[PDB]
Amino acid sequence: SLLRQIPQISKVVEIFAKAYPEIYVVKAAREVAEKYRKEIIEGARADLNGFLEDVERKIKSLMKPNIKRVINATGVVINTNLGRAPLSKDVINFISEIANGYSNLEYNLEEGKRGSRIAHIEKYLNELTGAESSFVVNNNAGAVFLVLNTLAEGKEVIISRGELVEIGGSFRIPDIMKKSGAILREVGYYNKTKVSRYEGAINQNTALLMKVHKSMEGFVEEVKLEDLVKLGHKYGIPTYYDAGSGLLINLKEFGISVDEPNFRDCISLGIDLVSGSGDKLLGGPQAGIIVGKKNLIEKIKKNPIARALRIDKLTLSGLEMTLKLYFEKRYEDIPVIRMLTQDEKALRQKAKRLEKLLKDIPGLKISVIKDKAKPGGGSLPELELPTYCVAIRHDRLSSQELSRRLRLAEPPIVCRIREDQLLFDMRTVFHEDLKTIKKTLQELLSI
Amino acid sequence: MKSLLRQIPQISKVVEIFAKAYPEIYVVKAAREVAEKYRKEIIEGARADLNGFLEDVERKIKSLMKPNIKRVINATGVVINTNLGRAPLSKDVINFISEIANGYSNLEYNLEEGKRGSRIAHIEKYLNELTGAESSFVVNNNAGAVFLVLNTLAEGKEVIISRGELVEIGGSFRIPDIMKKSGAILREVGYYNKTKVSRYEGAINQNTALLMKVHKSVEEVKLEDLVKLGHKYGIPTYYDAGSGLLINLKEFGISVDEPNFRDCISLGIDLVSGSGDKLLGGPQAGIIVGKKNLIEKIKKNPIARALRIDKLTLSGLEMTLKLYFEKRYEDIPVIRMLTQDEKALRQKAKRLEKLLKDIPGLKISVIKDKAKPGGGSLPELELPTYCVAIRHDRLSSQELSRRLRLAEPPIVCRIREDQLLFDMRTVFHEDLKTIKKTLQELLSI
Repeated sequence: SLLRQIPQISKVVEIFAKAYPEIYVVKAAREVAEKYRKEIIEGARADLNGFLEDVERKIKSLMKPNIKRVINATGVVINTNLGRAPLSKDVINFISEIANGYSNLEYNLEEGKRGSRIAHIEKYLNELTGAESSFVVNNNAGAVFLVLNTLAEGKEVIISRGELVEIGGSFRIPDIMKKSGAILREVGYYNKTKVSRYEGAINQNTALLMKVHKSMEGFVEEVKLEDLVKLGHKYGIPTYYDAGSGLLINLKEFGISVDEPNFRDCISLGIDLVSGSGDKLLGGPQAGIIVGKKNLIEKIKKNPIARALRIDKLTLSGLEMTLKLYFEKRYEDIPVIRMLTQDEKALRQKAKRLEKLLKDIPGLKISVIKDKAKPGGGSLPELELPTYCVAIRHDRLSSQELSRRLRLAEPPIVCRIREDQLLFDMRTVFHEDLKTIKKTLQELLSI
Repeated sequence: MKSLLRQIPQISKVVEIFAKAYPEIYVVKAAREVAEKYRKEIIEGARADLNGFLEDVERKIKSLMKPNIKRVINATGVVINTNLGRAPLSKDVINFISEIANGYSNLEYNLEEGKRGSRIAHIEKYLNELTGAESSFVVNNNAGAVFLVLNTLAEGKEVIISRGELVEIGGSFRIPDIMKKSGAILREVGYYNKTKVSRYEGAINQNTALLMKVHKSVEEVKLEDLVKLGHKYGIPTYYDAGSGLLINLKEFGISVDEPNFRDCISLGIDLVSGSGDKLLGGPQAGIIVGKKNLIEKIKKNPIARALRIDKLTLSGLEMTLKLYFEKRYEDIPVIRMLTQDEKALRQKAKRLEKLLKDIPGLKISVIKDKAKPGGGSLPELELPTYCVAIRHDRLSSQELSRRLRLAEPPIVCRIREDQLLFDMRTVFHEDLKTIKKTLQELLSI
């Protein structure tokens, strides 16, 4: 007699007339009905009062989109979980304009006939990298696959074994390379690699000489790209470097001195092909960018799989604007550049601005700390930049529970934990959000 | 020739000629681009003259400073127009995408668990809901879908298929090229027009991984017979329907034969795939729905990562899928444009013809015409529309539309017996002012 007591859908329809829409009601009822069937199936529940209540909560949740914006307090500029680079509204205004109606995407308005959509971008990339040609695909994972599968299907690619390991590519890249159609001839060891070891692997099947970007142990011997180019010329073998960061120009120009491959220097070094991610250090939309020797790029363009990796209108549109800014050197308009160029002093400032807003909250130990951080994500761990974070602690509540409620808030707030203290990194935080932090913080703690 | 080549001015001189005129950088880019073109044309001896030069360099600048991708006014009446970008997006969608695009988000993060999550999670549940399939996945495009399904289920194994599905001019042999490149071993059956069920079974052996059918624009076999057989021997069936059509069409008062996901899954096909941005009026997408163990397999193939969808198309996919659920079809540009009533079309044609009567030398007529608005994708589709025909005494339409496409904004329209035809179907009323404006702009000068 207990399970039959679960009310008919039609009856819950009655309950919510103009209360909510019928269709969203029925979706909520069914979902709960299934759950509440199952609770009593395992005999876990003796109660049918919560039927009505939780239905409503579904309805309450079914009517807000699954994707939602979020407040990043992690200080990781490139946050893979939080969607990597965000976009200036300039870019987003361009994208929206094109997206809203028909366009010249695959049309050539001069000739009055069809055209490639990479025409729109190509010349920018060429300009900035100094590469003979360029092509853009869905993402850099696609790029790699496309480069190998195009140049070396059935033929060998020589690469060091150290570039088959990764926790940040989660072996997704190696696994693609292994699935690319090419025969990888691995050389050297994890830490051990000499140029000769490469040359020693050169043969009648050799198609390509490949280097990938590395991300720790005591020592690692590795080879200067110059030796690879040298080698590749010597034996008539194209050289490919997956940079992956997508870093367009040298960093030194923004006041950051690090060792990082940028397209322009890699091409000027003599690599035949370089490929990178559009949405990491380029701060653009998701893309795989490839630049280099024309004959190569040309071959790749003609691989049919390249139709399976063809970028959508939006990412293209967005990527043109992104590129137009880079040419006009408007780096302040490129979110990821803006945040990384943020000054040490201006960061202390923002942390203190918040700290003042939180003394009026009970049970709270607010502290402000200077920390060296890695805002590149697990992608670019070589990148160390100082930041001021806002550390907090609550007596009654653990950070593990505190943050659990922060992320469960509207809006949600995401921040790193250190030793049962909630750190807010100011690097990733728009001044806008600060009020909404205090607001949402005290609201939770208020009940 | 080298005296004539030496006449080429150095870049620093061209920088002098445009001072505050234009930004230094855009002058130099335009000077380099042009200097190369001029060197080469002297080298092939095509040019004896340097006079057209500076004016040309300026034209570059004026063009280098504007985006290459620009909005275009579509009067072709082709709703799915592969040159004009296919399905446009409603502003409801665009605003969502734009909101997310602007800052950080819960894309790959599960806010509940406080750990990383698959971005498909967001969209999966609407997809299953609408189609009725056990699970669903989404990749870059339908091309990418096809490849992935094959490379996943049939790498090194045999896919059965009719030879008839190796010969397309509208897929430009691009599709069978992908399938060939997929890593699967296709086993073709029957002939171009010749296909019997037994011929499909006789091709089943210990290496058969999959039976597959693709959507045909002749004597073939119904799918019913294919699932029946697939089931018999334990062989998944996969149907690339490709239009990306979400539900039966009959609900919009259009009665055609066209595969939709929901009906194809109800028919028991094990997997069905389709283009997000064709009849679904969504963003570019490869949509895969069907049996769980299959989509599970597929999700786990490492190539799927290279085929992964970006943020914007994902977030635009959610908004679109939301509207579909709420049957807010009027907010899906493709559906809206295709459901547009005969009467409501004539009205728009008149509103424009009113606006153009004040312009001289213009023969303005309004006509009803039946058209093929599905694009070369869906040719079986004939629908009535009202167009605005025009003519100008001194100007041929070949020249007139040439001048239209070259306008800002550009305007693209189909020609009929030296009449420029503006099909209302693909025109947004916001354009009407800019049509009039740019029309007289050409003719007055």
